[PDB]
Amino acid sequence: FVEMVDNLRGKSGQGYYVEMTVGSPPQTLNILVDTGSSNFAVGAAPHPFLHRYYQRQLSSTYRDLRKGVYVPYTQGKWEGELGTDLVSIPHGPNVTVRANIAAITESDKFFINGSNWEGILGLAYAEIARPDDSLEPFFDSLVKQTHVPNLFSLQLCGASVGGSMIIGGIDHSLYTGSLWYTPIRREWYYEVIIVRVEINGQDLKMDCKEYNYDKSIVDSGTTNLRLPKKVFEAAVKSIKAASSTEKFPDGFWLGEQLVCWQAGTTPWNIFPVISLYLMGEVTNQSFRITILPQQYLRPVEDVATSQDDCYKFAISQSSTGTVMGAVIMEGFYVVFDRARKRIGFAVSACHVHDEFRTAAVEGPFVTLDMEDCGYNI
Ligand SMILES: NC1=N[C@@]2(CO1)c1cc(NC(=O)c3ccc(Cl)cn3)ccc1Oc1cnc(C3=CCCOC3)cc12
Repeated sequence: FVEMVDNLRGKSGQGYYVEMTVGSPPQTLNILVDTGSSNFAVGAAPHPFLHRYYQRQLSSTYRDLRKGVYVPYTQGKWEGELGTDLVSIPHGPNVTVRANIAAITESDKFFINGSNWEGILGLAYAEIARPDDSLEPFFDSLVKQTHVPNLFSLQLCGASVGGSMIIGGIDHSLYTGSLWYTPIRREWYYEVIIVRVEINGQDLKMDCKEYNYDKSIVDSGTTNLRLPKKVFEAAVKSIKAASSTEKFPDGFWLGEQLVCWQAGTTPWNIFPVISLYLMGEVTNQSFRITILPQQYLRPVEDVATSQDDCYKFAISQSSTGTVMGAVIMEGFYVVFDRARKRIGFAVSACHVHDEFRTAAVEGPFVTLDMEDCGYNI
């Protein structure tokens, strides 16, 4: 799959996009890769933030579904008009599919001023598609209309970011060691179950339901490791204790202010590793993924008012459950094995580390009562 390696680009804090084409003749657009939503939605009007936008009037293969879609979400909103057209991924498999496209005609806080993407590719399942599950997501259309296998994998490498989206397979040069798989609990978001959490090997010793209240998902469209409120408190308390050779203000831990060091002398050593144990493939079997401060202390570049190496604490509290965003995914090669309802993790060959510690995927471990860790209404 050499042709798909390095097909992702981006900038820090702005996410990862892939090149796509829509319509006939093909119109090229950069599209954010989002495993936490399920609509293919593209800018279709000249918003001033946009480098370009889908011009349906130029496409002979465009078909109008004569239907609108209104999509508020937690941090913004978009609105648009539904249709279908021919879509392809130049640095992806050599195919063209007829897919649903929402032509975005109005938005708020959706497009980012200064970003180089003009649309969003929701890779999750029909259950959370807008307006309803009858609007078949792109990846479903792709697999149904071609012989592309029903899986994809993401290597997100974290000021220009890069990575690979391998569509229909796995590229073994992108990771080291073995893949370890966790079941997709339910096909809506990429929902998984965290069974145990450690800070520097020290169990938080919470009831594991707390870790998945009310869900845990893998999400390339979020920067942070987001944790349920009670788990975040406990995590921060333990992280504070482990790093207490230096002290930092209460605002920092809340992501309300940054912290700065002299260039090339950030004290990585004083920050602990974070380990999430995930439900394994076998009864009573788990594995663990481990990230470094290099993943959860994220450098902020655009601080015009400062001169030093500044960082944001990128673990935060949530009311929507655990979100394994970029802070997790940048540690690993992640295989969204839809065909087998599972997600594979392996150590990423591009993850940022130091000479003393590296991100890790280890198993098998013996963990009982893993089914009780799931939340049910
Ligand atoms: N996963 C996720 N997708 C977001 C929110 O979180 C969404 C995320 C982003 N993400 C980023 O800009 C971004 C920034 C940095 C990094 Cl590392 C990743 N992504 C942008 C627009 C956007 O716009 C969205 C629009 N709609 C949704 C919906 C989710 C559930 C069903 O209804 C729509 C989600 C989203």
